[PDB]
Amino acid sequence: KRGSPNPTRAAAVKAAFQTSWNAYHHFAFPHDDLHPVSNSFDDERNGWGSSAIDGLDTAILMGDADIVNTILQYVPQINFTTTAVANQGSSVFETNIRYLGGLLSAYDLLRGPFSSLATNQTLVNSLLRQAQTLANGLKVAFTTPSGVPDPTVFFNPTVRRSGASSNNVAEIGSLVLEWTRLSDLTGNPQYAQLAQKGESYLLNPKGSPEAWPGLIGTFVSTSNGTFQDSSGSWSGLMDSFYEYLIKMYLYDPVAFAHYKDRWVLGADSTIGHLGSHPSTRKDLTFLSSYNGQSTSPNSGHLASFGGGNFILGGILLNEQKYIDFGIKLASSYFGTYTQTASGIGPEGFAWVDSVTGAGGSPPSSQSGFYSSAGFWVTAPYYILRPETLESLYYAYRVTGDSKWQDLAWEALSAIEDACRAGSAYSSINDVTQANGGGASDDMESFWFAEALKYAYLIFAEESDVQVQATGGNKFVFNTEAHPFSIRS
Ligand SMILES: *[C@@H]1O[C@H](CO)[C@@H](O)[C@H](O)[C@H]1NC(C)=O
Ligand SMILES: *[C@@H]1O[C@H](CO)[C@@H](O)[C@H](O)[C@H]1NC(C)=O
Ligand SMILES: *[C@@H]1O[C@H](CO)[C@@H](O)[C@H](O)[C@H]1NC(C)=O
Ligand SMILES: [Ca+2]
Repeated sequence: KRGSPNPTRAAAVKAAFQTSWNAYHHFAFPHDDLHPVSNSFDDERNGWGSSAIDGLDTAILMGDADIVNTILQYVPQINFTTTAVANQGSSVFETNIRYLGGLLSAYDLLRGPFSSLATNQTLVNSLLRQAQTLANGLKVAFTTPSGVPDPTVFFNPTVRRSGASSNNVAEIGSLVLEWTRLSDLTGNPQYAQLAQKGESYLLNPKGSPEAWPGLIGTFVSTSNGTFQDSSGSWSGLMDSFYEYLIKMYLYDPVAFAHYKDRWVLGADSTIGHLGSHPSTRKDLTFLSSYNGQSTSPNSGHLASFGGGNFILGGILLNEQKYIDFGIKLASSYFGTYTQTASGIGPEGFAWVDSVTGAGGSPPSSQSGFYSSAGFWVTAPYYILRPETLESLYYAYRVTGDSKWQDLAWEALSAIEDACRAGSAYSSINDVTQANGGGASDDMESFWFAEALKYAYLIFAEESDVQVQATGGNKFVFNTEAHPFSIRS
């Protein structure tokens, strides 16, 4: 059953985005996030207008001229040289992937194959200008003795480092894509130099021994860039590091060929050592976490992005093995969606390793559920994450099998039927509950940038943004689903 764009399906996703935007624009804008039930807002993203920037490119790919214009008019107004709140900490990582990524992807799209969605060239130019302004403040993060970025900085009263003594590999290794992109766009090499230097310490790990070739530790010293542990996983604190390794290779196969080699070691090592099968459902394959040569039968929604990453690597390297493994991953993680009462996957889940017998024991209430489902829930909530829709999307782009679109559709449908709340959509309390267990009154910006973006693209018409299975990709998605043009 060969696939093809599904207008009806794509329209539904576009409609969910429209609703979410209207509500956000009316009750929260220009604040960072909307609380759909109370109709209030928050500024978790330092009050720069997180949801507006994060959703900008999604609005461009959907052909939402009006929404695009609204945001473009706002960009020049943002003040990326300070924070409304004095002495307020700023996450180098979160700020980078959302703001810098969002501004750069919008810039690349509005100057590339989507330039029609914008007429005012001065507004388009603001995106890049504002990105450089932001980066000029964020760069203080690299003023550590080793060059390894400090995870937190401050802009108000002045630009300063938090002074942390260590950081995690995910936050250190998820800056290279957008900072290198910025240098290429501005002509100022400093940005790339800074990010790449901090990254260098992660490519030739010194200190704690690698659990396995390519599988590095989680925390790195800011004073000397050495590792102090041998633990890690494909989820929180490490996930996006492995992701950007292969993505940099897409951005420029020559300059970052070494990044590609570090990915292959990681990939091969997680396949031979992290792949785990639930004792009650051997046909399923999940990724365990690790510490030394020991692995733990636990995972969650964050690690579900893995499927798409292995697939991406298989495309860029013409290696079926990575594609097959990625397909299995996408499928297995979707099983945590399709088997709950709401049809939505849990935040955290666990199982019993079928080989080492490791892992706990299903809590009494989930005893029967584990027997047939192959996992039990440890963290029931869902906050509109996109990792699974992301992996399903890659699975479809590489196979062309409409079956994947059906799974994604089942995923989007389950999500809106339970997350539909107040003026738009919201995080839910209990996924193992048919109705979702009640909304927690929150609509994260990545709902706009990622979940709705991947859901739409899997049903949408062809374009340069779509990932090409037979190579020739001209774009690369950053960790927050913001596509950048490759070096060229
Ligand atoms: C941005 O904020 C800083 C500090 O409050 C201020 O000095 C500057 O004038 C502001 N810039 C704009 C464009 O208002
Ligand atoms: C947008 O383009 C118009 C041209 O019609 C220009 O007058 C305006 O200044 C631009 N936006 C801003 C305020 O930078
Ligand atoms: C590196 O710095 C850390 C502090 O973060 C310290 O514990 C460690 O001993 C240093 N390593 C060496 C040998 O320089
Ligand atoms: Ca991500």
